[PDB]
Amino acid sequence: VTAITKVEREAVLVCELPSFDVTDVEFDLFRARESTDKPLDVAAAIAYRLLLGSGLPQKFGCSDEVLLNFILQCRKKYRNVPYHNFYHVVDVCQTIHTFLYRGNVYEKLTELECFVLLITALVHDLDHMGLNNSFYLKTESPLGILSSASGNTSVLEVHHCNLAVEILSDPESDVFDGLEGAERTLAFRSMIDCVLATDMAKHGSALEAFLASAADQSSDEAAFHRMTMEIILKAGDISNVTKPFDISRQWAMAVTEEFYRQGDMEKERGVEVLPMFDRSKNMELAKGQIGFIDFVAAPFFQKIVDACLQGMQWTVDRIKSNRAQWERVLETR
Ligand SMILES: COc1ccc(C2=NN(C3CCN(c4nc(N)nc5sccc45)CC3)C(=O)[C@@H]3CC=CC[C@H]23)cc1OC
Ligand SMILES: [Mg+2]
Ligand SMILES: [Zn+2]
Repeated sequence: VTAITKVEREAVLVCELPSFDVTDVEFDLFRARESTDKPLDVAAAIAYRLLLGSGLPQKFGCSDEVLLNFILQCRKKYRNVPYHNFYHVVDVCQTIHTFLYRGNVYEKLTELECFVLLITALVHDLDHMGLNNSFYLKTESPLGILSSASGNTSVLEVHHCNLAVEILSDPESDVFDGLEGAERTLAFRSMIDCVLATDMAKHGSALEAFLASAADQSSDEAAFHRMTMEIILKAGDISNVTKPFDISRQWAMAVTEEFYRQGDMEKERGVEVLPMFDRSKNMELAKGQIGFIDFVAAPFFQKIVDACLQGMQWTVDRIKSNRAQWERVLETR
Protein backbone atom coordinates (compact mmCIF):
# COMPACT_ATOMS: atom_id res chain seq x y z
CA VAL A 1 0.00 0.00 0.00
CA THR A 2 1.36 3.44 -0.99
CA ALA A 3 1.91 5.80 1.93
CA ILE A 4 -0.40 8.51 2.99
CA THR A 5 1.01 11.77 1.78
CA LYS A 6 0.98 14.70 4.12
CA VAL A 7 -1.50 16.74 2.18
CA GLU A 8 -3.98 13.90 2.40
CA ARG A 9 -3.41 13.98 6.10
CA GLU A 10 -3.49 17.74 6.42
CA ALA A 11 -6.65 17.98 4.40
CA VAL A 12 -8.44 15.83 6.96
CA LEU A 13 -7.01 17.89 9.80
CA VAL A 14 -8.37 21.21 8.53
CA CYS A 15 -12.01 20.17 8.92
CA GLU A 16 -13.43 21.87 11.99
CA LEU A 17 -16.79 20.19 12.79
CA PRO A 18 -18.49 23.16 14.43
CA SER A 19 -22.15 22.71 15.49
CA PHE A 20 -21.66 19.02 15.88
CA ASP A 21 -21.37 16.81 18.91
CA VAL A 22 -20.05 13.46 17.69
CA THR A 23 -20.72 11.66 20.93
CA ASP A 24 -24.45 12.32 20.84
CA VAL A 25 -27.08 9.72 19.97
CA GLU A 26 -28.74 12.32 17.64
CA PHE A 27 -25.62 13.18 15.72
CA ASP A 28 -26.58 13.45 12.08
CA LEU A 29 -24.00 12.22 9.61
CA PHE A 30 -26.12 13.24 6.59
CA ARG A 31 -25.99 16.88 7.72
CA ALA A 32 -22.23 16.62 8.17
CA ARG A 33 -21.81 15.33 4.59
CA GLU A 34 -23.94 18.23 3.16
CA SER A 35 -22.22 20.91 5.28
CA THR A 36 -19.06 21.05 3.04
CA ASP A 37 -17.87 20.18 -0.43
CA LYS A 38 -15.37 17.52 0.80
CA PRO A 39 -17.62 15.03 2.65
CA LEU A 40 -15.00 12.27 2.51
CA ASP A 41 -12.77 14.65 4.43
CA VAL A 42 -15.36 15.44 7.01
CA ALA A 43 -16.19 11.78 7.50
CA ALA A 44 -12.54 10.99 8.20
CA ALA A 45 -12.45 13.80 10.63
CA ILE A 46 -15.36 12.51 12.59
CA ALA A 47 -13.62 9.21 13.06
CA TYR A 48 -10.34 10.83 14.05
CA ARG A 49 -12.08 13.01 16.52
CA LEU A 50 -14.01 10.09 17.93
CA LEU A 51 -10.94 7.98 18.49
CA LEU A 52 -8.76 10.70 20.06
CA GLY A 53 -11.61 11.74 22.28
CA SER A 54 -12.09 8.27 23.72
CA GLY A 55 -8.64 8.55 25.20
CA LEU A 56 -7.65 5.17 23.71
CA PRO A 57 -5.14 5.29 20.95
CA GLN A 58 -2.99 7.26 23.50
CA LYS A 59 -3.10 4.46 26.12
CA PHE A 60 -2.11 1.69 23.59
CA GLY A 61 0.81 3.57 22.07
CA CYS A 62 -0.88 4.63 18.84
CA SER A 63 0.10 8.10 17.81
CA ASP A 64 -2.11 10.57 16.05
CA GLU A 65 -0.35 10.21 12.74
CA VAL A 66 -0.70 6.50 12.70
CA LEU A 67 -4.33 6.87 13.58
CA LEU A 68 -4.93 9.17 10.61
CA ASN A 69 -3.03 7.02 8.21
CA PHE A 70 -5.03 4.01 9.23
CA ILE A 71 -8.29 5.83 8.65
CA LEU A 72 -7.18 7.09 5.28
CA GLN A 73 -5.99 3.68 4.22
CA CYS A 74 -9.37 2.35 5.18
CA ARG A 75 -11.12 5.09 3.30
CA LYS A 76 -9.34 4.46 0.00
CA LYS A 77 -10.64 0.99 0.23
CA TYR A 78 -14.26 2.04 0.25
CA ARG A 79 -16.02 2.23 -3.10
CA ASN A 80 -18.61 4.61 -4.34
CA VAL A 81 -21.73 2.63 -3.68
CA PRO A 82 -25.01 3.88 -2.32
CA TYR A 83 -24.91 2.25 1.17
CA HIS A 84 -21.73 0.25 1.87
CA ASN A 85 -19.43 3.12 1.40
CA PHE A 86 -17.15 4.89 3.83
CA TYR A 87 -20.00 6.83 5.51
CA HIS A 88 -21.71 3.57 6.66
CA VAL A 89 -18.48 2.57 8.51
CA VAL A 90 -17.91 5.94 10.04
CA ASP A 91 -21.58 5.81 11.11
CA VAL A 92 -20.99 2.33 12.68
CA CYS A 93 -17.93 3.67 14.49
CA GLN A 94 -19.77 6.70 15.89
CA THR A 95 -22.80 4.57 16.76
CA ILE A 96 -20.63 2.05 18.64
CA HIS A 97 -19.10 4.91 20.61
CA THR A 98 -22.59 5.91 21.73
CA PHE A 99 -23.37 2.32 22.81
CA LEU A 100 -20.15 2.04 24.80
CA TYR A 101 -20.31 5.52 26.41
CA ARG A 102 -23.99 6.62 26.47
CA GLY A 103 -25.18 3.06 26.88
CA ASN A 104 -22.56 2.11 29.44
CA VAL A 105 -21.50 -0.93 27.53
CA TYR A 106 -17.93 0.12 28.33
CA GLU A 107 -18.44 -1.46 31.79
CA LYS A 108 -18.54 -4.90 30.24
CA LEU A 109 -15.25 -4.68 28.42
CA THR A 110 -11.67 -3.74 28.81
CA GLU A 111 -10.22 -0.52 27.47
CA LEU A 112 -8.37 -2.50 24.81
CA GLU A 113 -11.63 -4.13 23.74
CA CYS A 114 -13.28 -0.75 23.44
CA PHE A 115 -10.34 0.46 21.35
CA VAL A 116 -10.57 -2.62 19.12
CA LEU A 117 -14.28 -2.12 18.51
CA LEU A 118 -13.90 1.47 17.36
CA ILE A 119 -11.12 0.44 14.91
CA THR A 120 -12.94 -2.65 13.77
CA ALA A 121 -15.96 -0.50 12.84
CA LEU A 122 -13.77 1.17 10.17
CA VAL A 123 -12.51 -2.04 8.55
CA HIS A 124 -15.65 -4.15 8.73
CA ASP A 125 -16.87 -3.72 5.15
CA LEU A 126 -13.64 -2.86 3.30
CA ASP A 127 -13.94 -3.00 -0.49
CA HIS A 128 -17.65 -3.73 -0.44
CA MET A 129 -19.18 -3.64 -3.93
CA GLY A 130 -22.89 -3.29 -3.32
CA LEU A 131 -23.36 -6.97 -3.83
CA ASN A 132 -24.22 -9.40 -1.09
CA ASN A 133 -22.65 -12.83 -0.41
CA SER A 134 -25.44 -14.50 -2.30
CA PHE A 135 -24.49 -12.79 -5.53
CA TYR A 136 -20.99 -14.15 -5.53
CA LEU A 137 -22.19 -17.65 -4.93
CA LYS A 138 -24.90 -17.52 -7.58
CA THR A 139 -22.71 -16.19 -10.29
CA GLU A 140 -19.78 -18.30 -9.28
CA SER A 141 -17.47 -15.30 -9.12
CA PRO A 142 -13.78 -15.71 -8.15
CA LEU A 143 -14.41 -14.53 -4.57
CA GLY A 144 -17.23 -16.95 -4.30
CA ILE A 145 -15.14 -19.83 -5.54
CA LEU A 146 -12.26 -18.87 -3.33
CA SER A 147 -14.49 -18.67 -0.25
CA SER A 148 -16.27 -21.83 -1.12
CA ALA A 149 -13.00 -23.87 -1.82
CA SER A 150 -11.47 -22.41 1.35
CA GLY A 151 -14.43 -23.74 3.48
CA ASN A 152 -16.29 -20.46 4.45
CA THR A 153 -19.65 -19.21 3.11
CA SER A 154 -19.00 -15.71 4.58
CA VAL A 155 -17.69 -14.48 1.29
CA LEU A 156 -17.32 -10.72 1.88
CA GLU A 157 -16.42 -10.83 5.55
CA VAL A 158 -13.32 -13.03 4.95
CA HIS A 159 -12.48 -10.53 2.20
CA HIS A 160 -12.80 -7.55 4.58
CA CYS A 161 -10.63 -9.38 7.19
CA ASN A 162 -7.92 -10.16 4.50
CA LEU A 163 -7.81 -6.44 3.70
CA ALA A 164 -7.85 -5.26 7.27
CA VAL A 165 -4.85 -7.57 8.01
CA GLU A 166 -3.11 -6.21 4.88
CA ILE A 167 -3.61 -2.51 6.03
CA LEU A 168 -2.40 -3.21 9.63
CA SER A 169 0.64 -5.10 8.25
CA ASP A 170 2.10 -1.66 7.23
CA PRO A 171 3.65 -0.07 10.35
CA GLU A 172 2.78 3.53 9.45
CA SER A 173 -0.91 2.42 9.60
CA ASP A 174 -0.67 -0.17 12.46
CA VAL A 175 -2.93 1.17 15.20
CA PHE A 176 -2.02 -1.98 17.19
CA ASP A 177 1.81 -1.65 16.79
CA GLY A 178 2.11 -0.29 20.34
CA LEU A 179 0.60 -3.57 21.69
CA GLU A 180 2.54 -6.62 22.69
CA GLY A 181 2.16 -10.33 23.44
CA ALA A 182 -1.30 -11.44 24.45
CA GLU A 183 -2.72 -7.91 23.94
CA ARG A 184 -1.63 -7.75 20.31
CA THR A 185 -2.96 -11.19 19.66
CA LEU A 186 -6.24 -10.34 21.25
CA ALA A 187 -6.70 -7.23 19.11
CA PHE A 188 -6.20 -9.10 15.88
CA ARG A 189 -8.27 -12.06 16.89
CA SER A 190 -11.22 -10.06 18.34
CA MET A 191 -11.17 -7.69 15.31
CA ILE A 192 -11.40 -10.63 12.96
CA ASP A 193 -14.01 -12.55 14.99
CA CYS A 194 -16.13 -9.36 15.09
CA VAL A 195 -16.06 -8.80 11.27
CA LEU A 196 -16.81 -12.52 10.63
CA ALA A 197 -19.83 -12.20 12.98
CA THR A 198 -21.38 -9.45 10.78
CA ASP A 199 -22.51 -12.00 8.21
CA MET A 200 -26.34 -11.84 8.59
CA ALA A 201 -26.63 -15.63 7.79
CA LYS A 202 -25.07 -16.14 11.17
CA HIS A 203 -27.38 -13.52 12.78
CA GLY A 204 -29.59 -16.04 14.72
CA SER A 205 -26.71 -18.16 16.03
CA ALA A 206 -24.59 -15.14 17.16
CA LEU A 207 -27.63 -13.65 18.95
CA GLU A 208 -28.52 -17.01 20.63
CA ALA A 209 -24.93 -17.50 21.79
CA PHE A 210 -24.65 -14.06 23.29
CA LEU A 211 -27.99 -14.44 25.04
CA ALA A 212 -27.05 -17.85 26.37
CA SER A 213 -23.76 -16.48 27.69
CA ALA A 214 -25.33 -13.43 29.30
CA ALA A 215 -27.86 -15.54 31.16
CA ASP A 216 -25.18 -17.90 32.52
CA GLN A 217 -23.40 -16.60 35.66
CA SER A 218 -20.68 -19.22 35.13
CA SER A 219 -20.00 -18.33 31.48
CA ASP A 220 -16.34 -18.34 30.48
CA GLU A 221 -15.40 -14.67 31.03
CA ALA A 222 -13.14 -14.33 27.98
CA ALA A 223 -15.87 -15.84 25.89
CA PHE A 224 -18.48 -13.47 27.21
CA HIS A 225 -16.23 -10.55 26.40
CA ARG A 226 -15.75 -11.77 22.79
CA MET A 227 -19.42 -12.31 22.19
CA THR A 228 -20.24 -8.91 23.68
CA MET A 229 -17.83 -7.35 21.18
CA GLU A 230 -19.37 -9.29 18.35
CA ILE A 231 -22.86 -8.28 19.41
CA ILE A 232 -21.93 -4.62 19.71
CA LEU A 233 -20.45 -4.49 16.19
CA LYS A 234 -23.59 -6.32 15.02
CA ALA A 235 -25.68 -3.77 16.84
CA GLY A 236 -23.94 -0.87 15.10
CA ASP A 237 -24.38 -2.60 11.78
CA ILE A 238 -28.18 -2.78 12.19
CA SER A 239 -28.47 0.53 14.11
CA ASN A 240 -30.03 2.66 11.25
CA VAL A 241 -33.52 2.07 12.77
CA THR A 242 -32.44 3.25 16.21
CA LYS A 243 -31.86 6.79 14.94
CA PRO A 244 -34.07 9.90 14.58
CA PHE A 245 -36.68 9.15 11.88
CA ASP A 246 -35.35 11.42 9.23
CA ILE A 247 -31.86 9.89 9.62
CA SER A 248 -33.28 6.42 9.60
CA ARG A 249 -35.22 7.22 6.47
CA GLN A 250 -32.15 8.45 4.72
CA TRP A 251 -30.31 5.23 5.46
CA ALA A 252 -33.27 3.26 4.22
CA MET A 253 -33.24 5.02 0.91
CA ALA A 254 -29.57 4.33 0.40
CA VAL A 255 -29.76 0.64 1.18
CA THR A 256 -32.83 0.30 -1.09
CA GLU A 257 -31.03 1.85 -4.10
CA GLU A 258 -28.03 -0.50 -3.45
CA PHE A 259 -30.26 -3.51 -3.32
CA TYR A 260 -31.97 -2.41 -6.57
CA ARG A 261 -28.70 -2.03 -8.44
CA GLN A 262 -27.71 -5.56 -7.50
CA GLY A 263 -31.02 -6.79 -8.84
CA ASP A 264 -30.47 -4.97 -12.08
CA MET A 265 -27.17 -6.79 -12.47
CA GLU A 266 -28.71 -10.08 -11.49
CA LYS A 267 -31.26 -9.73 -14.28
CA GLU A 268 -28.49 -9.03 -16.74
CA ARG A 269 -26.58 -12.16 -15.84
CA GLY A 270 -29.67 -14.30 -15.72
CA VAL A 271 -29.56 -15.28 -12.06
CA GLU A 272 -32.40 -15.38 -9.57
CA VAL A 273 -33.70 -12.06 -8.26
CA LEU A 274 -35.59 -11.73 -5.05
CA PRO A 275 -38.47 -9.27 -4.70
CA MET A 276 -36.52 -7.12 -2.20
CA PHE A 277 -34.00 -6.41 -4.96
CA ASP A 278 -36.53 -5.93 -7.72
CA ARG A 279 -36.95 -2.35 -8.81
CA SER A 280 -39.88 -3.40 -10.98
CA LYS A 281 -42.09 -4.12 -8.04
CA ASN A 282 -41.61 -0.92 -6.12
CA MET A 283 -42.68 -2.01 -2.64
CA GLU A 284 -42.97 0.92 -0.23
CA LEU A 285 -40.14 1.93 1.95
CA ALA A 286 -42.48 1.85 4.97
CA LYS A 287 -43.41 -1.78 4.64
CA GLY A 288 -39.79 -2.77 4.10
CA GLN A 289 -38.72 -0.79 7.18
CA ILE A 290 -41.58 -2.23 9.29
CA GLY A 291 -40.64 -5.79 8.26
CA PHE A 292 -36.94 -5.22 9.09
CA ILE A 293 -38.01 -3.81 12.42
CA ASP A 294 -40.43 -6.63 13.27
CA PHE A 295 -38.33 -9.55 12.09
CA VAL A 296 -34.74 -8.43 12.74
CA ALA A 297 -34.05 -5.22 14.68
CA ALA A 298 -36.78 -4.88 17.36
CA PRO A 299 -36.28 -8.44 18.66
CA PHE A 300 -32.47 -8.04 18.58
CA PHE A 301 -32.26 -4.81 20.49
CA GLN A 302 -35.03 -5.80 22.87
CA LYS A 303 -33.33 -9.05 23.68
CA ILE A 304 -29.81 -7.77 24.26
CA VAL A 305 -31.01 -4.81 26.28
CA ASP A 306 -33.03 -7.05 28.51
CA ALA A 307 -30.36 -9.67 28.75
CA CYS A 308 -27.69 -7.38 30.07
CA LEU A 309 -27.33 -4.15 28.10
CA GLN A 310 -29.81 -2.07 30.12
CA GLY A 311 -28.16 1.19 29.22
CA MET A 312 -29.10 0.81 25.55
CA GLN A 313 -32.82 1.10 26.32
CA TRP A 314 -33.10 4.12 24.05
CA THR A 315 -32.58 1.90 20.96
CA VAL A 316 -35.75 -0.04 21.76
CA ASP A 317 -37.69 3.17 22.40
CA ARG A 318 -36.57 4.74 19.15
CA ILE A 319 -37.28 1.62 17.19
CA LYS A 320 -40.80 1.68 18.62
CA SER A 321 -41.21 5.30 17.74
CA ASN A 322 -39.83 4.84 14.26
CA ARG A 323 -42.14 1.90 13.62
CA ALA A 324 -45.15 3.97 14.62
CA GLN A 325 -44.10 6.73 12.31
CA TRP A 326 -43.88 4.28 9.43
CA GLU A 327 -47.29 2.95 10.39
CA ARG A 328 -48.60 6.51 10.30
CA VAL A 329 -47.25 6.97 6.79
CA LEU A 330 -49.22 3.93 5.69
CA GLU A 331 -52.32 4.90 7.67
CA THR A 332 -52.70 8.20 5.88
CA ARG A 333 -51.56 6.87 2.48
C1 LIG B 1 -31.93 0.95 6.59
O1 LIG B 1 -32.55 -0.34 6.46
C2 LIG B 1 -31.69 -1.40 6.31
C3 LIG B 1 -30.31 -1.36 6.55
C4 LIG B 1 -29.53 -2.48 6.37
C5 LIG B 1 -30.08 -3.67 5.92
C6 LIG B 1 -29.27 -4.90 5.72
N1 LIG B 1 -29.93 -5.94 5.34
N2 LIG B 1 -29.31 -7.12 5.21
C7 LIG B 1 -30.26 -8.27 5.15
C8 LIG B 1 -30.65 -8.62 6.57
C9 LIG B 1 -31.59 -9.77 6.58
N3 LIG B 1 -32.80 -9.47 5.80
C10 LIG B 1 -34.06 -9.66 6.35
N4 LIG B 1 -34.27 -10.72 7.18
C11 LIG B 1 -35.48 -10.92 7.76
N5 LIG B 1 -35.65 -11.99 8.58
N6 LIG B 1 -36.54 -10.10 7.58
C12 LIG B 1 -36.33 -9.06 6.76
S1 LIG B 1 -37.55 -7.93 6.37
C13 LIG B 1 -36.47 -7.09 5.31
C14 LIG B 1 -35.22 -7.59 5.34
C15 LIG B 1 -35.14 -8.80 6.12
C16 LIG B 1 -32.54 -9.09 4.40
C17 LIG B 1 -31.50 -7.99 4.30
C18 LIG B 1 -27.96 -7.27 5.22
O2 LIG B 1 -27.47 -8.38 5.37
C19 LIG B 1 -27.14 -6.00 5.09
C20 LIG B 1 -25.64 -6.14 5.37
C21 LIG B 1 -25.30 -6.13 6.83
C22 LIG B 1 -26.11 -5.69 7.77
C23 LIG B 1 -27.47 -5.13 7.50
C24 LIG B 1 -27.77 -4.91 6.00
C25 LIG B 1 -31.46 -3.72 5.67
C26 LIG B 1 -32.27 -2.60 5.84
O3 LIG B 1 -33.62 -2.53 5.61
C27 LIG B 1 -34.27 -3.61 4.93
MG1 LIG C 1 -20.82 -6.37 6.06
ZN1 LIG D 1 -21.67 -2.94 7.60
